[PDB]
Amino acid sequence: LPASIFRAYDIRGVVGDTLTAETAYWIGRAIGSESLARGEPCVAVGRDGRLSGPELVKQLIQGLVDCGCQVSDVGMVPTPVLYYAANVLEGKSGVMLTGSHNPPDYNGFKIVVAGETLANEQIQALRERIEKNDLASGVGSVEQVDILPRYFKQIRDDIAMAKPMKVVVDCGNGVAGVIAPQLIEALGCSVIPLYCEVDGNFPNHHPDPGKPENLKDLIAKVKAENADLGLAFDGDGDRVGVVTNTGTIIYPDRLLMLFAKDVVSRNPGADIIFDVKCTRRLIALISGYGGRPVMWKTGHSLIKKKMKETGALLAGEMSGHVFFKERWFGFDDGIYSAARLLEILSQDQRDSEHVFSAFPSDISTPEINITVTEDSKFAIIEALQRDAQWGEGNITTLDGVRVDYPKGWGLVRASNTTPVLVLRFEADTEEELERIKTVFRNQLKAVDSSLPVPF
Ligand SMILES: O=P(O)(O)O[C@H]1OC[C@@H](O)[C@H](O)[C@H]1O
Ligand SMILES: [Zn+2]
Repeated sequence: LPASIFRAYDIRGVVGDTLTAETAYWIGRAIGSESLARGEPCVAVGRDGRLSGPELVKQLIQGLVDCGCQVSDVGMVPTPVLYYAANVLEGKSGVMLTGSHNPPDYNGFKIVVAGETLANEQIQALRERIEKNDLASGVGSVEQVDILPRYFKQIRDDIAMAKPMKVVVDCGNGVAGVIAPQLIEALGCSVIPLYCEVDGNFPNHHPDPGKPENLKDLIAKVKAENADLGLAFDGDGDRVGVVTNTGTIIYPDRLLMLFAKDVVSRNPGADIIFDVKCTRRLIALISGYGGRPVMWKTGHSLIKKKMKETGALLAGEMSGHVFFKERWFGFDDGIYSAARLLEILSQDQRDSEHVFSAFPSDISTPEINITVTEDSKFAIIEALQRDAQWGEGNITTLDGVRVDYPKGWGLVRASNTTPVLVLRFEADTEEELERIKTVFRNQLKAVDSSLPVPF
């Protein structure tokens, strides 16, 4: 199999190119073998609404069965519903067949084995099992499990909306359409659906709420319908995007401020995790409410591992993966997070625009991406970590280099999903924003004067 599909957080490829039915089978065999090695014969399997789902999921299941595993086939569900299954069924292992927010032809595997979400060397270990034929053999079984109603009920029973809300819900023709509009209605909302038909061709916009262009239709509908809030889900439902009644995009780091206040209010001293892409304003906010802010690496699998390490009750990423442990299970879930948000907003007499505008804000850049090579991106970062000079500030090298100054911050890191360098800048004035950008531009140039600096 191609090595390129085995990434830091999960397995991801293009069907008909780097991913085939045969690939899914052997990946199934590798996951089954690892699960068995960890004492777990029971594995849940889910798939999103992609065109290739039916073909690949059958092979993934057969690979697991051929290890001797007992598979629980939960059918077509959002990613968090698969994670849910791997928390409430007999087994603590689960595999989700998903291409996340990517174009129609993409697919992949998100993997939990004996409670732990695999990343880094563990994903490489799967690749290595297949190369070595270090694989279990046995006569397993498959049982169909209808888990969506249990998930639905578990959320509905945990949430208490104080007053009715009107909410536009954009599923991007992804799999969140199987539950999100129905569940949000059941919580006590009027729901205006947008692109909620599950359609793996994604004929409307990419199901990627992290890009403002993909929220354009949502913003317009919120305004046209006088809605209280707009919500968007990514293709597999583990990311959420948020729009106020006035059409303001609420980025996930600011969403996390509202959630952090909520969680810490009931859990003094709770650890709250956020990734290196999130606003410095989060650090002060969590600390002020008596929480312990923990900055960590970008990447859903890595955040999940850190949750376990720290006992954190809540985590969030700038990309919109939000992880509730309090009242929940600790995995990322856009649908649950949407429910938690609606609960909080419903208990405030103010509109969603004013609830969010109350929090301090910096001036933030849109994300900067610089295309480099897959085989040079980590070396550029290593070079910066070795050689760079940042002036006076708090320097963090846990993921790339982030520097926090008195009045702003900057970040450069390697993407683990694309051959690019990712940069973020934010400051409380335009002047400071430019000063920080200049520092970073000069440090990049000092490593390699030929690097593009599109900022
Ligand atoms: O390409 P990366 O930045 O490495 O990862 C992205 O895709 C995975 C998400 O968990 C991250 O938050 C998102 O930023
Ligand atoms: Zn996703």
